Amino acid sequence: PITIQGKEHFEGYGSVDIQKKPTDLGVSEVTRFNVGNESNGLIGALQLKNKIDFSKDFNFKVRVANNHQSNTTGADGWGFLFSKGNAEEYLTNGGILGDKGLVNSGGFKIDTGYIYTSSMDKTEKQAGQGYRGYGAFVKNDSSGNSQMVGENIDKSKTNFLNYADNSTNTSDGKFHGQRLNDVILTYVASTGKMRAEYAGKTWETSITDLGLSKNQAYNFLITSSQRWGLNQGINANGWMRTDLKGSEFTFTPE
Ligand SMILES: [Ca+2]
Repeated sequence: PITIQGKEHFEGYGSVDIQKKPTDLGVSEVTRFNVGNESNGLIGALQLKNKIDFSKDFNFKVRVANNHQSNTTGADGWGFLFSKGNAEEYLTNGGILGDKGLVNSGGFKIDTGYIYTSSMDKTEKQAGQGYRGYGAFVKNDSSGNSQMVGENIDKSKTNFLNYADNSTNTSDGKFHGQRLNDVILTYVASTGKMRAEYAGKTWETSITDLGLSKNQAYNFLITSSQRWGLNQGINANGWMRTDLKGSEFTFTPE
């Protein structure tokens, strides 16, 4: 097993860049998704240069900050995606932040954007004026169709979370999604179980329910998008930012 930190372990694809000295995040630089403007939205990915050996454990701690933006014009969310496919395929097919994407792939999403035609968004009651979002494990089948899998393991069994707020006390010690916060993703290869922790909540699934297998090696993609595939343009800042310097990724490469 290795442990790595830093953006140089990833190859960037699509609508992604580096933001130097963000005045609102408290870090000296940050990787920034959803920059620019296109008529069918924005889509971007960072692909880990090594593949992950799924016969061995992994633990990821990813520091992410969500856009402080309406969920009808802001970013679609974060998708932490495992696939035999690659980032260039993701850029034209989608990942796990919508209704369809890269086939036979799966991972965990932090959903920050309301796609009013999507069944998963409707059942999660994402429509509203607040910063309404939700977390979930998602699997794409052999035709690429996305389905929620696993479940939330808090008492609520609910997926809902506020992905940003209007607090003037962001350093009070509590969760404020527009600042940098830990996404923890843990996998125990012996048992097949994958767990995600974010915003004080916890989810769990098996890699079997994600459509993945133990005796394989997968590409790992940190992905985001903004209104991608919806033919609605880009009409607000939807920056989604991750501090890869302060993140850590432990896994067995393959
Ligand atoms: Ca959504």
